[PDB]
Amino acid sequence: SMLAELITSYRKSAAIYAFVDTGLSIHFRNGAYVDIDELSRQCGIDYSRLDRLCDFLIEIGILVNHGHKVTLSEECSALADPESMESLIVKWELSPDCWNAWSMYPRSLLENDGKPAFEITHGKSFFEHLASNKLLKSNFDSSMSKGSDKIIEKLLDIYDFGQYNRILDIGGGEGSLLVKMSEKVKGKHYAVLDRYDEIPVLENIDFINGDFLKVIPSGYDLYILKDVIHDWSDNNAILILENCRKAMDNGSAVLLISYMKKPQSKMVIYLDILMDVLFSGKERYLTEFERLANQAGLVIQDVKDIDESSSIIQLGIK
Amino acid sequence: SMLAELITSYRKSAAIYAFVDTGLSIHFRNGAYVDIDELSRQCGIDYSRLDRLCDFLIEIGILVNHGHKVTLSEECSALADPESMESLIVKWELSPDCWNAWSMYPRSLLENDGKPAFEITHGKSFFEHLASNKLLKSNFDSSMSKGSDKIIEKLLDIYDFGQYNRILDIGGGEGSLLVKMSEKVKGKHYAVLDRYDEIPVLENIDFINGDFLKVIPSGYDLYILKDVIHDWSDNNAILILENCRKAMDNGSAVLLISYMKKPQSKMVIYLDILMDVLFSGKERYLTEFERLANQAGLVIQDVKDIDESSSIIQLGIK
Ligand SMILES: Nc1ncnc2c1ncn2[C@@H]1O[C@H](CSCC[C@H](N)C(=O)O)[C@@H](O)[C@H]1O
Ligand SMILES: Nc1ncnc2c1ncn2[C@@H]1O[C@H](CSCC[C@H](N)C(=O)O)[C@@H](O)[C@H]1O
Repeated sequence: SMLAELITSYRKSAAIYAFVDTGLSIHFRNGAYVDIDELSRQCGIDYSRLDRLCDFLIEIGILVNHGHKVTLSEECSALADPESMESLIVKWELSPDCWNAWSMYPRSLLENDGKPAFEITHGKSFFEHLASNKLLKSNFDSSMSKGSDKIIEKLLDIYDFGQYNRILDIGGGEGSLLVKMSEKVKGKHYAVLDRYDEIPVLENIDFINGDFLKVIPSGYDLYILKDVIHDWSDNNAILILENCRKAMDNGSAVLLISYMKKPQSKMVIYLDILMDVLFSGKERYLTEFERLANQAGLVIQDVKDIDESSSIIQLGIK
Repeated sequence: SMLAELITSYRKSAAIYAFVDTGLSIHFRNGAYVDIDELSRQCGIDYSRLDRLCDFLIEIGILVNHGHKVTLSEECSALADPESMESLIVKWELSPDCWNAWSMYPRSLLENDGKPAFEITHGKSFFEHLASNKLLKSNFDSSMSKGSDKIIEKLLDIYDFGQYNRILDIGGGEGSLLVKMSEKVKGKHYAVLDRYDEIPVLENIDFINGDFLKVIPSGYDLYILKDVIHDWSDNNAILILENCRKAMDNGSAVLLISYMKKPQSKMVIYLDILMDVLFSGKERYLTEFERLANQAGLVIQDVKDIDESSSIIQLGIK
């Protein structure tokens, strides 16, 4: 039934985490025809239990049965590459720390405090937890960097970044967006603000150990907030945009690169539940973004659609 | 994309648990048209966060939006009844204790020590854990009874239970199967063997405290194993069927009431992975059941299909 399939949906995700995390997936790269007996003795997993996992992976369409050989479906080929966005997302999103948080989602809905499901579980915010668990932070940061690679060409096609001399990436993490921006747009001062215990060093990009909740550094032509605002409540979102305005001089711009809530925007609705559970954030309509900006003393000057589910918002003062 | 949907599948399951566990589902009984603002007050969830959950429930097809009100779709109507098999399954299967176990599935595959992911999580077996958790046990036990209620009719149609004077249900739990069998088949000596802290009393039904891994009581015409064998390794299953043989005298029979593995059989493949994670069990082919029977000193006398994924298997000593 439809109800039975929705109830058991989680098993498909759990099996994919197993397929990637155990190291099974890497044996399926380049559409290789894999023998499960060889796979069992290579990866050191009991043949019977691996053969049973493979039957489930075949059933849900991850693997394809060729008779006496199994292959990774072309649609799911990214799982074979451990550095792929999808593989890295699987390794942090479906890891115990994030997976187990969903257990406390019902409690978080009833508590009527400020604490998300992830905070109830770990007694820490998501980013506070990442500071104490390097491997989880590495997989998160890397997946985000891989995410930036997918949209950078479109961004550079739809928006003129070359008109700005000094560009700061607020919560830019590894600084992947600006590293890739540098390859086309040359001769600019590029900085990235984020919470670093060890400050990363690249030459062509500067890095600042900062806190955008308290203060944002002044003297930049462009301030970028990519997938930052959706991590935060309305008051903290205003606090970041406020701190942006306080550091701004007229002629300077803020660019928001964000997922956009629309009526029946499937991918964004799916994402919105994760943002509640993991970050206590939310996906927002353009109308909501405008009010957050207006409250912070900023005005929307232009909106351009990257995707059917994401946009860039240019902000100024007045 | 197909890969992205498979990765995020778990969120659909988590949202359904939230819908039932928080008590929201009870407001949608009898195709009731629910105001989300009214629902948010009555259940004590923040309106904004409940509205976001309902948007996700609409997307995945659980809820149906009519103008300003929502109803539970006729396909997912079982969620509104807290004693529906689907509601009871949701309340044990997607509960923290079972949900969190799936995190340790990759570790359980690599360790190769015979420990299921559930045992690595809680430090004891599912059934050992049930004896220590009354709410999880109550929901599990009730869901098992609803399982017996749904198929008892088909059981009595395809099998002559009337021919047997003394009937024992090995691992019969609540005794729901024999209680329903009593209503149609009367004047028989009905007994149930399981692990009881306190022995259930229906006076007419005999409830025995025992261990089917140690010994099974003799002097019964029928020994029933319903959803027991699939909980166990091949060796523990042989031990159970050995203890049956040793208790039996010629003319007595063992009836296995069990899910059956067939090539491409979707539902059983799904269940097979849960049996690994929670019980360190498995779903088996008829040929696998025959080897276990042969190893135990027993023979298959008859096989009768309940439905597509379920069968009853008569065993005899030979
Ligand atoms: N108070 C704070 N000050 C600075 N950076 C912060 C912060 N809280 C969170 N961050 C950083 O904000 C980022 C949010 S994730 C998004 C990163 C990047 N814009 C991208 O497109 O992937 C993370 O790097 C996180 O560590
Ligand atoms: N060692 C053991 N000795 C006796 N009963 C056991 C056991 N290990 C597990 N069981 C019981 O085996 C049952 C398996 S679940 C199936 C319950 C019932 N036959 C039904 O289908 O509705 C549980 O009730 C559990 O308590």
